[PDB]
Amino acid sequence: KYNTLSNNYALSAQQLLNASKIDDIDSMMGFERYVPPQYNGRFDAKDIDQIPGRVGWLTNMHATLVSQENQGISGVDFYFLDEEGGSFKSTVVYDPYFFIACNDESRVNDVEELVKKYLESCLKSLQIIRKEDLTMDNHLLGLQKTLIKLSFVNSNQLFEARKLLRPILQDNANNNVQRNIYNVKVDAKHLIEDIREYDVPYHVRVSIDKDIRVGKWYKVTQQGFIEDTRKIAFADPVVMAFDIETTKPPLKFPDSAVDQIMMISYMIDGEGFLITNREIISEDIEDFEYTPKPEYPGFFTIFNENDEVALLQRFFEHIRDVRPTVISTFNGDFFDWPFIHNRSKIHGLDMFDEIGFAPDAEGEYKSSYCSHMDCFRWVKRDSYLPQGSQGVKAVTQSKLGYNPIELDPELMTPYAFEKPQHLSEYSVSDAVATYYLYMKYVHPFIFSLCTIIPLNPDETLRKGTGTLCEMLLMVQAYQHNILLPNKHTDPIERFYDGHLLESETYVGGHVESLEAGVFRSDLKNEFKIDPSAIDELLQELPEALKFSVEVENKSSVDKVTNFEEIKNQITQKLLELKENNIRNELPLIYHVDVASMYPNIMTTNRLQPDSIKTCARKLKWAWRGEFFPSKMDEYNMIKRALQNETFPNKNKFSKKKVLTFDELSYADQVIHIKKRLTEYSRKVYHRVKVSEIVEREAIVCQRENPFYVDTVKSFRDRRYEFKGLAKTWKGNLSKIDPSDKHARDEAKKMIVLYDSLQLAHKVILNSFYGYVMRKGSRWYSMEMAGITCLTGATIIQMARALVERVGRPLELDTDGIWCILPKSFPETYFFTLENGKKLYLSYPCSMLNYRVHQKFTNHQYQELKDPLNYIYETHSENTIFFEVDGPYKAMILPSSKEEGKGIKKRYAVFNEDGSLAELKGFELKRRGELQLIKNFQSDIFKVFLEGDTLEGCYSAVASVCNRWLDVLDSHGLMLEDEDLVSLICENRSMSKTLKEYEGQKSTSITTARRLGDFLGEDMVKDKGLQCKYIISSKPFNAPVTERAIPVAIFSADIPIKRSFLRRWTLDPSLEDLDIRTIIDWGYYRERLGSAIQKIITIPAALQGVSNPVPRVEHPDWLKRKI
DNA sequence: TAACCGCGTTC
DNA sequence: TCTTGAACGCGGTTA
Ligand SMILES: Nc1ncnc2c1ncn2[C@H]1C[C@H](O)[C@@H](COP(=O)(O)OP(=O)(O)OP(=O)(O)O)O1
Ligand SMILES: [Ca+2]
Ligand SMILES: [Ca+2]
Repeated sequence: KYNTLSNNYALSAQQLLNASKIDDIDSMMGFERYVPPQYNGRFDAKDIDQIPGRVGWLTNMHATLVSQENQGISGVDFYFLDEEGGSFKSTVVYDPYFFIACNDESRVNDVEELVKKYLESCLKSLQIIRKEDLTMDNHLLGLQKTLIKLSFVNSNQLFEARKLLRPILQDNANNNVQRNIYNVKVDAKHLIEDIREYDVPYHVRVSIDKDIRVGKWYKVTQQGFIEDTRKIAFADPVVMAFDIETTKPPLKFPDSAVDQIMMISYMIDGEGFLITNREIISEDIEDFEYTPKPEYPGFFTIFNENDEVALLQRFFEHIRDVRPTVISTFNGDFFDWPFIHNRSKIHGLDMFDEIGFAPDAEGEYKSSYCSHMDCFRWVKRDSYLPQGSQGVKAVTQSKLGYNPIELDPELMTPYAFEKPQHLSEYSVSDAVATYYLYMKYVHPFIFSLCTIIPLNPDETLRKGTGTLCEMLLMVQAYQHNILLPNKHTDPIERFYDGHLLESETYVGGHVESLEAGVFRSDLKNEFKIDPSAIDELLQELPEALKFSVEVENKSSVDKVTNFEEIKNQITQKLLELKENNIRNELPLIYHVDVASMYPNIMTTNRLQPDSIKTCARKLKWAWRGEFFPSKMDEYNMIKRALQNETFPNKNKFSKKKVLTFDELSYADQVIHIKKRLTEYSRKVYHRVKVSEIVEREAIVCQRENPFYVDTVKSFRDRRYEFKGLAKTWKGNLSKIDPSDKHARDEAKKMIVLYDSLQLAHKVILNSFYGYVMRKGSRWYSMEMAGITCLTGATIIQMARALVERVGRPLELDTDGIWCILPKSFPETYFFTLENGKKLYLSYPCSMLNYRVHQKFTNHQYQELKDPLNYIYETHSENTIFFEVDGPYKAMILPSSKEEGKGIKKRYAVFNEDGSLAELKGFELKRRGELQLIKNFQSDIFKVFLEGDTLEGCYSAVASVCNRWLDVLDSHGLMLEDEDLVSLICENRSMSKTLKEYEGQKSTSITTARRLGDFLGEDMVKDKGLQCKYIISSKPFNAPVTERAIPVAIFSADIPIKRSFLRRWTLDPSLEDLDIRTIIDWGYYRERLGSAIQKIITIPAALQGVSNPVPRVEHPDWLKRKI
């Protein structure tokens, strides 16, 4: 066992040891390993109650190693809650395996005989299996690839086999030995083509192959787990959510080496607790209540403990008592868990021994028996909030519907002494926000996703949405006996017309800014209808209205009883627009947007990677390349120069110290070529890279195995369910008298939840599109991605061509159009059936959908109708539909400050309600914008509603515009300094650490440097640094990069403040230290200026209005036009 | 100037 | 190791 001459003895011993500690920890938390009783009877699912075993709700799984009870045996532990409120775990053992592919299927026995002997040391078993290969000729006729399936006792032996085979695999494509040159059987090694399914994580392999999912109920029996399809609802796990608050020096981050834990707030199954560190918290806190809304009950019991070690002993003892199987936190992986771990180490406690939590290979904290649900991981991936709204406060407002307690971090340590009850109140607010966010958003979503994705809750919360897509597809391939492709790898080098490409992609979404300014439900607009368009709509009308009834409402025209009246109402309204083209009336503010655009384009056209090759449907995409201007001549020039040079060894642990170019990896060579071809091309030409768009054509086989596209259709439908439930409940709130309140607040709460669930499905669904372009994708197709995008572009431009003939489109982006139609354009109508029921009709929506189905329907969709005889039918598939929302009270579109340009992805929209309907792209939404423009925008957009005329509204908005410019002209204020610095500060997140930006300049890089010089180097040691700065006046003539002054200096001791200010301002004589005298008011004038222009001034000129805010000047390009 | 970058949006 | 995509706005810096 401990023989130091054995391969992998130290790794085997340790991996078995870790399994033994986990078995010991699970046992303490009430997860004994349960072996079901012996039963040698019928192994069927019906009469489940006859078969002995234990019923459980599956709450977790982990890979492990068991001993035979030499090496360990690979298995997965499954963690169950039982029907009598107990818990247990059960182990399934399962040989890890991968495939060998052969080029000669006639000599499979020979390669089998070789590998059996070559892999004696690590191979266990070997077997011939067959699988469908979607790259194989005539696979559609039932022909199968023949594979050698290599099995192992554990995951290490499988990795040992991979290390032994890679030598063989490389010489088979880099060696053809010569010997007798006049000889005009082939060795068995060379028949080895490839290995397949060799990198599937073990626990995924077991979850997929055995069809087990967390979230589902099983009876554990001698023959296997048997899903109890009668068990409905999840079991109720013990859930625990905690927040810690630590001491920290003024202006500095906590450091667990020195800083103490003050308190731990937590909730368990809705009951609140607070532990206090009495060495820091001035007094015993008593049992109090925080219930911010009656559905969020917050009664807390206090444990006043004597010191930090008693606080940690209390936390740990309580966890062992309640035995939680979920523990939830907010950013607990990055802060709370590592802090507790360090304070545990310092006081001589082992956190693993106490509660079985420990850091994993990614530094995240995890246990065997208990999921760690970091709500922040759900906020980043699933909540659909902008990064500016991912804090506790904004998440709580948005999802829970209330303001949680907030406290300046600089007051938190002082307040433990001066205001312990205030701090305890805050701490307990953090626990309450966390517990209820997990219970109402994270818990249902993640545990339900587990029932279809073969991952445990920890991985289902944290894995990329691409990886979630990949897992779903891997189940479908497996269950259809489809062989998995290996992970894709980018070609190290590609050429376009003898030039070396720097980057390849495709043309994506089509987006247009057409008009700027104000549009209102009451303010009138001018139109010029194209008469042609009305004749076409009249020719299309009888088929468009039929289409509406039959396709959009799945009805029949036999049962509609007001068809001709509707047709004539619309027909009369159209005929008037043809005679009276030039009109000036009330505009109707409308939005049309295709439901699930890319997934339905994919679905409609049978788009999937394996389908890209009469089964031929030819679709176009727009390839965009970026390449070096140099020809092949000049490339071979640069290469030859590099071959005369020497290069640092990437291996420190050698006396070599220098490599030749040829000795470098192909990749590292190409990196060196790219560096050189850059600088060369700047000297023989103007530009480092030239782009070029080439339209390409691809074949989409309509017959291929549709496992990929079917998965997308399935997940689309999963999302639609919650989309309709959102609508269903938005309909119920419209039929409720404002007064009820009880029925109002239940509905408003149900709409938030189903919008949240449908939006949580949106990024995963759309990642099925992006997954074909992901690094390491098993199903990579740049063609598929380009086809989806170009088709979307063609569709949205067809829509705009119609709308701009019968109305005025304002802004268009990928699948969406904001426009104004005349008040006298046929709008909303209701059909009547022979059963008294009704059918919605928006003519402006249906006029488009009719044209979409006329022009973008796939008439070549094939489906296998008889799998035994291989009989396909062909049908017509089209699931592409515009949805209409509105009409809306007002929409305001900014304009650029450069000539004949617009702003895309930025606008505001109001209901007749007065309520803000939409706000996009604007700094007030974004993270870390100057708070002035935030608060400005936050205020000015809402006042576009007040006034009677267009000049009237542009001057009512100008009143606020001048009042905001009357804070900034004061070079100061008439309100206090604590609310000045906040109005004037700029946050700006550094995604990385300060050392990794070397050779770059920015307001952030500077603020970080200066913060490190004044408060210590360990202030910039971590990534995600918030750089809270002001920009100085001095040096007067220096780049704005310099003059980034960390606003924290204005909270520093006088002699530190003065010394650093002087050192940065380059002014040794400076005495005046007031914040009002160092601010470059010229910079902030230009930036509130440049906002007021784009939202008020330049739009006014576009809508034939004199500058309604004369304080701000028009640019020269505009003024030389007026 | 023209080209380019980092952040954080809208799709 | 793990890793969805492109298009765009804004304020920056560099040969
Ligand atoms: N996060 C994303 N990842 C990849 N593609 C995306 C993403 N968001 C949007 N897209 C692409 C694919 C979508 O079909 C298209 C239109 O986006 P959008 O209209 O916001 O959503 P959608 O049309 O898919 O759903 P819906 O309109 O029903 O909310 O843009
Ligand atoms: Ca907190
Ligand atoms: Ca859409």
